[PDB]
Amino acid sequence: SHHWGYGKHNGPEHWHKDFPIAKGERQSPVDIDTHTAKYDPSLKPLSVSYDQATSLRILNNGHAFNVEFDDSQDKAVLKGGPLDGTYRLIQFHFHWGSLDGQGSEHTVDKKKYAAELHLVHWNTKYGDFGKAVQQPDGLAVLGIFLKVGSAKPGLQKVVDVLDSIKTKGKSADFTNFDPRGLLPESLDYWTYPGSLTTPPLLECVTWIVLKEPISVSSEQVLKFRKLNFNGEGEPEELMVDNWRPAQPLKNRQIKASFK
Ligand SMILES: COc1ccc2c(ccc[n+]2C(=O)c2ccc(S(N)(=O)=O)cc2)c1
Ligand SMILES: [Zn+2]
Repeated sequence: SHHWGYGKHNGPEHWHKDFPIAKGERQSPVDIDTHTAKYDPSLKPLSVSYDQATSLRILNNGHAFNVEFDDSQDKAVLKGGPLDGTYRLIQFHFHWGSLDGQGSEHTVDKKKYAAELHLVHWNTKYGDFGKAVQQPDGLAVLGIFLKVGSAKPGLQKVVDVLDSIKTKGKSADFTNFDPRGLLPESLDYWTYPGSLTTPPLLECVTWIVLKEPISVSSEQVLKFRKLNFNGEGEPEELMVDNWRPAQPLKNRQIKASFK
């Protein structure tokens, strides 16, 4: 099984062979050109209601780690912004680099952040996640940039469990994590229509990318980089540089919620 990954032989420029939509019309991520993105006064404020969020578990899937939520009721929800309807939080994960100068998927005027957080939500009108990903308005992913400087106290709970899920296929109980602790002050955002940034690369995402990055410490991101792509008792490949680069914008407009 020579499966997709991020190395020289199985990384982003190889994905099209198995997933031809990789060269499609609405692929993510993209470079966000701040001078070309237009203020859209019709865009609403983003409504992030995470007060009843229920985390269940954390998993290393060999590509990143996913913190999963119970999405069997309208607990943690995203709405307003560019969205019509209600989208439920299912999981969050991050993408990061081998060094602080790279790691984000989206870029801002070609600037790369040290990492990027993705909070993944599905449109409740489609009833389940698997059905949502087959729809052009099926998912809403909230993207949040990470830069290195001061520690984020709301992240440390995640950092401290990574020891227990070092390799691919390991999981641990991860209850009562509050993702409000990962949010920046301002909910100003850019939005555009896009895709999942890993295979199957489905073109089903309304991207909402926050302008304000959060700060995490060097020590926090260092612990991300101690994870492993490989499974237990296999040769060690550190989980670093699990980001797809910017893809062509083609026939698409990036709108800003702010002036
Ligand atoms: C077998 O069960 C699974 C597991 C993961 C699946 C998935 C269906 C599509 C993509 N994924 C995702 O959940 C996924 C992949 C990428 C992104 S991203 N990085 O936010 O665009 C979000 C979500 C099914
Ligand atoms: Zn992602």
